[PDB]
Amino acid sequence: EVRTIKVFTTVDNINLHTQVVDMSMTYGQQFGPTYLDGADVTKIKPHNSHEGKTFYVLPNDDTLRVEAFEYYHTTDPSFLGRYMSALNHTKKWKYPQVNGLTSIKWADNNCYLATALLTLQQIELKFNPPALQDAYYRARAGEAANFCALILAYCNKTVGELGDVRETMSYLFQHANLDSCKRVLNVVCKTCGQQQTTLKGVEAVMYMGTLSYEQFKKGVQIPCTCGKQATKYLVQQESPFVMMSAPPAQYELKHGTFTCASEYTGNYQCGHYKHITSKETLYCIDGALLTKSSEYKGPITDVFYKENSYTTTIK
Ligand SMILES: COc1cc(/C=N/NC(N)=S)cc(OC)c1O
Ligand SMILES: [Cl-]
Ligand SMILES: [Zn+2]
Repeated sequence: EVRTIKVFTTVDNINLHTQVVDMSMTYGQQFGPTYLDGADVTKIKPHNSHEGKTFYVLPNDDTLRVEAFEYYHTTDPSFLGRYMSALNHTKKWKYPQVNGLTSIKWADNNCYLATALLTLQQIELKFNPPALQDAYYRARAGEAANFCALILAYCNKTVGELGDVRETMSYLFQHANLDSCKRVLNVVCKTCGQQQTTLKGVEAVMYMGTLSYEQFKKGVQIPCTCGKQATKYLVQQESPFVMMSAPPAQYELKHGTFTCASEYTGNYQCGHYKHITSKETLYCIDGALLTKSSEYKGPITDVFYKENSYTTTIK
């Protein structure tokens, strides 16, 4: 007795492709790797309840390859399976609204993702891949499962792996439209003279070495080939935010002098991030947890500042 059902395959969950599946055969035999809202059904035979449902499949023909690239801006063959494997976990996480922002309840070492997500909602940033546009829209609304699985997929992190907030933001920024952002720096060494530099896109909004925007504007000290220490300062900046980063160090955060920041406690193998946002007062969001204070000291790794246009007074 031959029994079949109609299902739809997809790579982007928007464009659907009609299929008829033989119920005596697994999905894998008919589609290759197959997933149902993140669950791997490759080795599963079709069920009655599957009629009319949508299954993700790996791009196995030209139409799916193009739809997948256009949606995700990647051709990495393992991407889709990594997105699905993550989604199967992020689906089960909780996304409380904490002080008006979508957070994530702690699970599976995801503190780095909560503080990244809380940060995004505080800076002006538009994603390029439609997958991130759509999923970020839902995350802002409270349904962040797909966005978090996508972050994992894009950063090649699996659920449970310890992450780095700076590295994660780097990947997110890579997939954002920062074409307008420009940075000008000058470096003065008393043996080599001076050198000016211009940076664009991601490199225009990220700096590694100091947490303080003001200190960047006045000068910091870096090594030279000559052997002397030079001074680097910020000549001009064009961007809606800047991110300053440093190895974690005790650092004092003053209300109203920054947008938000990330705090890291522990060591390189394992530790814990928390998020500090400056609103009417200082709020610390630790996943689902919230505390407040008027002043804050702690081991800060990243600080985010607002910006529009800045020209250095320094002659
Ligand atoms: C074969 O696996 C994948 C292929 C593509 C895109 N291919 N597009 C081209 N090669 S022109 C995208 C993926 O995830 C979004 C995959 O997992
Ligand atoms: Cl967006
Ligand atoms: Zn020199």
